[PDB]
Formats: sequence, C-alpha cells, structure tokens
Amino acid sequence: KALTARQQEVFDLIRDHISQTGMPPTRAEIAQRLGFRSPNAAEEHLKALARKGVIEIVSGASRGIRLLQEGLPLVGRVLAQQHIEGHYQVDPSLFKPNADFLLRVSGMSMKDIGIMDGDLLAVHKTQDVRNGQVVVARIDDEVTVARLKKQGNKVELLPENSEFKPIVVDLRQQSFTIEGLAVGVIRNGDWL
Amino acid sequence: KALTARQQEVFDLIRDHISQTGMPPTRAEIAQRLGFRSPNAAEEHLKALARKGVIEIVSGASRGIRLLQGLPLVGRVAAGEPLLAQQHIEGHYQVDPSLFKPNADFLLRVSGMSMKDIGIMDGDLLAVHKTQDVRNGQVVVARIDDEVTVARLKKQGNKVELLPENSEFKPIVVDLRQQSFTIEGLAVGVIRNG
DNA sequence: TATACTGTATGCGCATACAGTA
DNA sequence: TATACTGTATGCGCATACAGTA
Repeated sequence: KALTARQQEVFDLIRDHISQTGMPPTRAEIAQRLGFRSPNAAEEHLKALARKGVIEIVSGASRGIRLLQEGLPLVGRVLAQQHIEGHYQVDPSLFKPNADFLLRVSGMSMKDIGIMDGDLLAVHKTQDVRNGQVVVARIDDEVTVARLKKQGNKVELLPENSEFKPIVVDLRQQSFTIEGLAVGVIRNGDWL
Repeated sequence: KALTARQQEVFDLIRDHISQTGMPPTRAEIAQRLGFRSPNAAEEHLKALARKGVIEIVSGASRGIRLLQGLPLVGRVAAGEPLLAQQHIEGHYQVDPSLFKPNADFLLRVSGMSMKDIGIMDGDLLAVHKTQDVRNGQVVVARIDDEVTVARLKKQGNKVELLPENSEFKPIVVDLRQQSFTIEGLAVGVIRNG
C-alpha cells in the first residue's frame, strides 16, 4: 500500500489546492496542473489512491475528493515509538531549528537550565550534533537527555545540576544512537 | 456592512458543510439544507455575502465559495500603556490554546532569574490566562505601578507579598494603600525557544 | 432598487466508463 | 491484472440568468 512517484505528486497536489483555494480539485484541474492531456490520467491516479486508502472518492459530487490519512506529537516513555502518545498542534517553526517531536523529560538532571521533571522537550531529529550542545541520546535502548561532549570513543554526557555526575560512555562496549537535538522546552503543569 | 438574520444562517451553513464534508456546498445543497425550493435563493443570498465581502464566489467553479475570515507575545512595556498596551506585543505565535489549563490567552516574555528554581528562566515565553481571580500560592502576572512583575502570590487583604522561586531574591512587598496593583492574569505554563 | 424568495432554463463543468498504447 | 498514460463520449451536477411574487 505504498505510494508511487507520480501518485505522491497527485496527493501532494490535492493537499495544496484544498489548502490554497479552500476546495478539492477537479480531474481536469489535476491534469491541467500536472501536464496530462487527458482527465482520465487524473481519474486513475485518483482511483488508485482510493484503493491504497489515502483518499475517499464521493460518487457524483464534483470535487468529491476527501483526504483521509491526515501538529507535533509527543512520544511519552520508551526515540520514536509507533505510534504513541499524544498529538498537539504547536508551531514547529517557533524553535531554531524546527522541532520534529516532543519528549517528556524525566528527572532533575537538567534542572539548572530550566529543564524540570515533567517538561515537554522540543527536539530536532538529526544525528549531526557538536560538542557542548544539548542532546537526546539512547544508551542501550535507554533514552537520555544531557549535554554532549565526545572525544573519539569516549563520549561524556554532562548534567546541568550539581547533585548529578557525568554519564560517561564508551561505544566499544555500549550501543549509542543520537535521537536528536534539544531546541526548546514546553511546560504545561496545571499547578496551584 | 453587517449581515441580515437569514444571511447569517447561510454563512453558518457553509462554515459547517466545509467543516463536515471537507468541501463547500452547491446552490442546490444550500437550498436543500435550509428549506428553499429554489437554488436561486441560495445564489442571491450568496451574491449578497459576496457584496458584504465575507465570501468570494469563483465564476464557473462548482462549489466555488471561498471564505474570507493564535497567541501573542507581549512587549516589555512602557508605562501608561495597558495589558496589552498595543504594538508592544511584538508578534503572534500560532500555538495550541487548549494545550494549557486553563486556556492560555497570551505570552509574556519573562525577564530575570527570580523564578529560576521552578524552571522559569530569563527569556522564556510565559503562557498566561488573563483573569483576576488568582488564589494564594499560585503564580501570577501582577503589575506594581505599571511595572509587570511575575511571582508567587501571597495576598493578605491590604498587604500583598510577591514571592520568588530563587534563594538570592527577596519577597517583593506591596501595600495597596500606597501602590497600584493589577492582577493581569494566571501563569499556566512556560515555553522556551531561545 | 433592496431583501427573500418560487420556478424554469440554458449550458459549461465534471465525474467516469469504454478505448487504445506503452 | 497493475502502472502510466493520450483520446473520445455520455450525461448528470452546478452555476446563473431571466422572470415572478411577497
């Protein structure tokens, strides 16, 4: 049930038209737009999308294309797990650089820089991170958030708190994946 | 140019159909849903809305009815301009209001390490729910002599204390009998992005 | 002429089936 | 049979104009 190259276009094209002109496109509009000389090319490109279950075609209704598949989500506890947990319509282009997901922080390791137990962490899904940055790493399937400081094979993860000590790692006898870069924080306690 | 009652209905019907079926309605659909026996009634009620500039009609395009309809960041504020003194705000970040509890109304750019020990850092965008009913113990955005302050509230009638979550700061004491004091709103959460 | 419509009427607008050709 | 199409037809689905009646 995977989308082809040209089928991805059509579906991306519908999303645009609905988002741009507030209404779904006609077959002839899809053809026109993409370059087909036959509206039937759109028809079958649509019929397929309906079978691969990404759209719903309404019989008779002009512009009767309803999208189906359809804001940054939080993972909760474990860096991405299919397909938990929450769904929150936040601005991704609010952080620098753009956030991809949220992680529910756990513990007071990064206290001294305003990262508290229970915060929602804004993270960028990348692997190129540099020294001194704040990062989400996964030491043996165990997701952790700290300040990075690598030296070849010796990777040091520092906490922002004086009661916590550096977590030293050696990739030669431990698995270690960078989940992403910490770009911002969102707190939503309803505390009294 | 305000809308007539029957025209307010028609506009609400479209608003719904779009939100219920993913696409604008036809003339016949409007006539059907509202009880007209003639789609021309839908046509004119639409043409009227087009004049009143609330919708746009696309010629020839079936269902060619286009409608013509987030949180803000308060600027550090010069004295004598209110909440919300205007143009102070500095921009709008289109977040989720129903994310926080109670629903957040605006963001204030925090200033200082007074609320450090609870994760409120100099330069965080604080989310705020505008209200004047804030209980003691809660965190509030108050205004001592047009001077927006953020702290933990402890009000004892006429003597009002503003408590900071930091050990190097002292509690700010206010006496309403000789200083103005506005509860601007309730601190419902924090947002950091720089 | 301006709202609020019922009724009738054209006719492009559009969805959609039945052919090809790669 | 499944993509990707070009081409042709068949008709309703639709916007809209032209009267009427309150």
